[PDB]
Amino acid sequence: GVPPFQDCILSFLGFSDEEKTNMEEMTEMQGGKYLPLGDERCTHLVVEENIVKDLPFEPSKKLYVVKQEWFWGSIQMDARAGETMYLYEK
Amino acid sequence: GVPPFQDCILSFLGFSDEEKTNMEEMTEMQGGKYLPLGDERCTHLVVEENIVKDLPFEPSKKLYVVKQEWFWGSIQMDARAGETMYLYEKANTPE
Repeated sequence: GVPPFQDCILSFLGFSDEEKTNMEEMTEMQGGKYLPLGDERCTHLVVEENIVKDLPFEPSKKLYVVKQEWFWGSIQMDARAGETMYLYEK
Repeated sequence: GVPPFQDCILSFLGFSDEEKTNMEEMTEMQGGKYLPLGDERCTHLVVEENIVKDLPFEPSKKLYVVKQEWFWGSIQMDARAGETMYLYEKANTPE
């Protein structure tokens, strides 16, 4: 079908380099792309909300800034989860 | 005299990529090296304490976890600033 991250360009904040590498590799497995934190091309920023209290750049209007659950939830469901149910706050 | 980051391997948490690459370039200009976040070989982790409130890994007993002002403070001082003076709020000093 449509892989979970088709046409998504992800980025990550709040993860160790080992964790981020794992999530980048999983992103590609699941049909998406990834770019560095703050890249204006990104469609999504996935945050470890237990670590992050603010963002180090001003998001574009298109950017979905989502809690980690959106990422692993999309993979579990084999479908892009609705971002609006998982927005990062504060 | 001695470069401010001589013998230091830095790493960064709480920065955009743009900021991180600027800091990496500056680290090398000031005589240090850098490695990825959480690498056991790092001597220092520089934290943007307004962006993060915890770390995504357990530091080694040797690691200096410092707030951002240690980095820029060192450059201004033209010397390696005190890692205890600029200790990150939720770190202890090395053991």
